[PDB]
Amino acid sequence: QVFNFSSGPAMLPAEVLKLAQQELVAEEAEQDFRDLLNIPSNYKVLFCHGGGRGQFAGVPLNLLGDKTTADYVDAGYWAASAIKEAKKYCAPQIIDAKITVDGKRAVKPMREWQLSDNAAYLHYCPNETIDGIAIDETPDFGPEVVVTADFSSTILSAPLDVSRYGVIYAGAQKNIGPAGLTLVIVREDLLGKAHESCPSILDYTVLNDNPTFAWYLSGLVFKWLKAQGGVAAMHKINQQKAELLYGVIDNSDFYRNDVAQANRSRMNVPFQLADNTLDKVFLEESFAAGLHALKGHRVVGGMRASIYNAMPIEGVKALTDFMIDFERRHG
Amino acid sequence: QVFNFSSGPAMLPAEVLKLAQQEVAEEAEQDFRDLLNIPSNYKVLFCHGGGRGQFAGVPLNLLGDKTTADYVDAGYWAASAIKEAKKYCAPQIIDAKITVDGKRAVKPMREWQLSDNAAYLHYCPNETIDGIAIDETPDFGPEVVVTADFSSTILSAPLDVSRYGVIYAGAQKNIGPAGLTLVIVREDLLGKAHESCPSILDYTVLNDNPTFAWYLSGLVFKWLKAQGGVAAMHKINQQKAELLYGVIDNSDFYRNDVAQANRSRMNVPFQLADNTLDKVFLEESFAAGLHALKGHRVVGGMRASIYNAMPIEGVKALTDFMIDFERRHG
Ligand SMILES: [Ca+2]
Ligand SMILES: [Ca+2]
Repeated sequence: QVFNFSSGPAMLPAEVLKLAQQELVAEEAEQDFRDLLNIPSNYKVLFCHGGGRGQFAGVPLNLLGDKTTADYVDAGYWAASAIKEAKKYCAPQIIDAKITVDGKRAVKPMREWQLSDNAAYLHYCPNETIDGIAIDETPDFGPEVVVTADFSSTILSAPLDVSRYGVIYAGAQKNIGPAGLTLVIVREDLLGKAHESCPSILDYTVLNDNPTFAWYLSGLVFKWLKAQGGVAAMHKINQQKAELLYGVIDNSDFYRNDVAQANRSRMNVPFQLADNTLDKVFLEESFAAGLHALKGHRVVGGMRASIYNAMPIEGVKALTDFMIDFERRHG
Repeated sequence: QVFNFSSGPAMLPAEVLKLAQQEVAEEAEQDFRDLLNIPSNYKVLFCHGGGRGQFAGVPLNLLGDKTTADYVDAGYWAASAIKEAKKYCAPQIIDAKITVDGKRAVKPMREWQLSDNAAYLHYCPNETIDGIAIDETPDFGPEVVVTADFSSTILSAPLDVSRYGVIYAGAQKNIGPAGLTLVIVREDLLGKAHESCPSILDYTVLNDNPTFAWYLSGLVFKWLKAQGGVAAMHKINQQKAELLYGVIDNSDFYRNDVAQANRSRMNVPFQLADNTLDKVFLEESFAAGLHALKGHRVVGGMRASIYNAMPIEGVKALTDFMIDFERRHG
């Protein structure tokens, strides 16, 4: 059978597809999303068209207010993209959180992040798909820090204390499934200060007032999640999926992963082959074994396996069985 | 069977769904280019969102070093575009609304007072709520950059794309799939987006570097080609329009106040002579399988959208219903 380990567009749960097949709703989707994550009533939830990239502009356009600076954490590619886009609207104060721990790539803990007092908000990316770096720490800054975070590749994989954030956004294409949809969770008191020239389609206050198909699909994905035991159940399953894959990579001298354990992503697992010359055959033999889209991003090279909610444990097992046999044959 | 006359979100063609029922992306653009005969000096962008985004996207990409643009107001969507443009420039408003033979009309293009300092000219060729269409082919000088919101009529007729600077259309109306917006832009207009234009709205960035609505559109474009293309579609829409307007005009019971020359072939608003019967018309038509005919809250009355996907059998069921309703309530 075929398993697709692509980071985006990512796979759709086996059942959602089937349900989609046999049934061929509206407002329920949002309620289900609020229920799944236990979103407090003081948070507005917006469903807008477009990918997550839009919010690289959306956040500064809605939250700078009359301020001209904002704190941005750089710990990888998407965080750096957010920063490049923010320069159009403010002078971001860049917090370089990249460090080496035990010879591997890691990220400084939040208490060491140097925030500036004039910052309009703080922005960070809890999961970098290309780098395989995750920041799982729950934010706990004072009530004067407005925390904004890009949860595109990890929303719905673990419980989340939404109350600790100002804005949480996520393109639906990675961990939810349907492409073309973006979710924005926004603390209500932050509404009302969008730049006068912010396009209406990006204005949180305007959208807060006044339905695709990706909406329907997501609706089914939320029901499926609830039926699986929700975000707590998904967290358990993802924890085992990650352990199985990282376990195989670490017990082999043939496969390598250079990210500190505390910052290892549970959704995107990049790895290299010790003998780099075998990359071609690895991609050819894996592809010819039902294991799709493993080539790492051009920027980094190597291999990358995305194991989102939709990816079952059987899919990860097939990948690991293949890696072991391949090392057995080329090692 | 059920026929849905909603202006947006709109109906999908029967075959596209059956084809879709079982079970790629790059052909979609080539098929769109071919349907409309888009010249090679135009870029075609497929992006997310509805057409509303372009109310901002056009001025953000085309103002350049100018601070004004000419905007034609002959309806609701044209007025909304103007309202959004005030965020980026001082629009020079051309009031094209006139009365002809006692009915709502639009001033011919040669009477549009253009400004020399304008970065472009914007107009809406088909107003869904007002049922007003401006079918005239633009033929302004080469110093006029014409931009237009074709959301509600794209693909319903042949179009001389070479006469425009930018043509944009949300797909939710005449193509079907919500979530997709198509922008056709003459390549020489690229490269002057405002430095603060968000990247998702920047034509130059989108051009430099896929959804499901993308796949559906591909099916719709293939379906259109199999029907004989835009020329065929135009012919069928003409007949659908003639039937609906014909029945409305031949009755004293139903009224439409739009001048013949500006009658939309896609959005047909109408009132009942005795408007107290509005509730009953909606309940009985809904019960007869004729859905979403309620005219927009503002204008009131009734409105039937008859896009490419709406077959003539649907228009005929609507008219047979209108005729029987007059028999029973007239
Ligand atoms: Ca290893
Ligand atoms: Ca009449």
